[PDB]
Amino acid sequence: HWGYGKHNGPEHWHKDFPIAKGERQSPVDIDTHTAKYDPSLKPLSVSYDQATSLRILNNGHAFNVEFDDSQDKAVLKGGPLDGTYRLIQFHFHWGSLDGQGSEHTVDKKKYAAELHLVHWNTKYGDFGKAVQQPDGLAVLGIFLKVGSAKPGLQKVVDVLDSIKTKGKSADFTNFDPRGLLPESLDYWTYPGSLTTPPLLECVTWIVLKEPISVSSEQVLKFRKLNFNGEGEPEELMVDNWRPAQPLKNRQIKASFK
Ligand SMILES: NS(=O)(=O)c1nc2ccccc2s1
Ligand SMILES: NS(=O)(=O)c1nc2ccccc2s1
Ligand SMILES: [Zn+2]
Repeated sequence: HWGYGKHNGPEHWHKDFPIAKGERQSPVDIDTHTAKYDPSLKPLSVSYDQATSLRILNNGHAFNVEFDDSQDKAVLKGGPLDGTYRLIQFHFHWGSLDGQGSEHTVDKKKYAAELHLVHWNTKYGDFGKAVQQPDGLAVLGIFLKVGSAKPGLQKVVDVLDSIKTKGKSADFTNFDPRGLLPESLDYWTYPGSLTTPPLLECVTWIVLKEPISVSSEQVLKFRKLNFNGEGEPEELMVDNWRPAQPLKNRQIKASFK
C-alpha cells in the first residue's frame, strides 16, 4: 500500500501509521554542533566473524540480504546497548542522483546512499516481539559516498540482475558483512524508529561517522532495480529514503570528541 511515489510517499504514511507523527521518529539530521560527546559510552563490538548469509530479496521497497539469526552468530554489543543484538538483515536506501539518497544527514549534508544493518535484542526471543519494545532493535547506519569502488560491495552489486523485480530472491550464501564496514567505528547514537512502515519506535540508532566509498558504476546498479513486480509497468527503485524528522525531545550522543 505505502511506497515512495508522489501519491503514497512518506508524507501520506501517517493516515495508516499514525505513529509517523510520534515523538521519536527516524531519520533525523545529525547537528554535529549540538551532538554531545559522552566518553561514558562504550566501544561498539561488532562480531560478524560467524555471520551466516542466506538469501537476497527484492521486497518492492529496497533489497534485503538476510542472515541466519537462530543463534548468536553475528551480534552487535556494547556502545549504548545493553545485552546482545543479533544481525537479521541489511539493506540500503539510495537516491536518483549522487547528491541525495541517505536517510540521516550530517549538518544537512546528504550522502548518495545509506546502509542499515538491522539487529534485534535477544532478550525478546524473536524479531516480531522485539519490534514492540523500545529497546528492541539496534540499527547500524553507514553512509556511502561516491568515490572508489568497494570490493566488499561488488558481490552484492553482481547479484542484483537476479532480483530485479519485486518478490524475486536468490540464494546469497557466504557473504561477509565485515567487508561493508569502514576502518573506524566511531559513531553517533540516539533513540528512534523504523524508517519505513510500521514506523515503530523500537530502535537504538548507531550511525557511523566515517562513510564507505562506492563507485559510480556500483550505485548505478542499485538504480536499475525495479519497485514493481515482473509483468508490471517499470518503475525504477530510486529515492527510497524518508526525509529527516524532527528531533523533538532527544539528544544525539557521540562516541568521539
Ligand atoms: N498511508 S499510506 O499507507 O501511505 C497510503 N497512501 C495511499 C495512497 C493511495 C492508496 C493507498 C494508500 S495507503
Ligand atoms: N530502515 S530501517 O529503519 O532499518 C527498517 N525499517 C523496517 C520496517 C519493517 C521491518 C524491518 C525494518 S528495518
Ligand atoms: Zn533502512
